[PDB]
Amino acid sequence: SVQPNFQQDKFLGRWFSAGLASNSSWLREKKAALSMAKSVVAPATDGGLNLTSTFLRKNQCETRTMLLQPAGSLGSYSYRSPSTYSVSVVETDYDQYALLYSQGSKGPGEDFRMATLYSRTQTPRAELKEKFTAFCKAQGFTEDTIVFLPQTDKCMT
Ligand SMILES: CCCCCCCC/C=C\CCCCCCCC(=O)O
Ligand SMILES: CCCCCCCCCCCCCCCC(=O)O
Repeated sequence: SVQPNFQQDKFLGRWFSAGLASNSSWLREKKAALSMAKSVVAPATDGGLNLTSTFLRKNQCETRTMLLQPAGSLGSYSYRSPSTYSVSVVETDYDQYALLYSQGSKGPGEDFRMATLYSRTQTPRAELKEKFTAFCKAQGFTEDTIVFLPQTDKCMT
């Protein structure tokens, strides 16, 4: 589902990529080879969101931006990889955590599913990890595919 009464303005700003579950071994392995710093959520010129991710790969800071186009329900977006993917904010309290769920909506990407835990703080919090694990299990992810991403304190400004 999608967060009821979703308020995009309260969702903006700095988030940390704390947890990930995916059914793609290729994707999990790619993510495991890097360390996340922060992500920034900001309104895009198209009415959706820009998600700008900063991370460390081989001790170099890198940034990548993804355009999340509005998908016609608040909290629901579409991403086209330069397959198309639905991206939903399933649950958030805005000031501590957000649970996102993505899956392919067109093309061979339809095989793809991913849950993401974002946190307003970088430091792990057991209750948030439990919430994420419960969500991933409910969405059919196996335990072994529910992982908590290595963080970095670099790249932060
Ligand atoms: C601009 C191309 C996509 C970059 C995505 C940026 C957010 C994640 C940062 C780098 C992780 C690299 C993993 C390769 C793409 C995975 C995309 C994803 O499923 O989140
Ligand atoms: C931010 C959500 C959108 C996701 C951005 C790209 C993620 C798709 C990567 C696909 C990798 C594997 C291809 C799908 C087949 C599979 O499920 O194994």
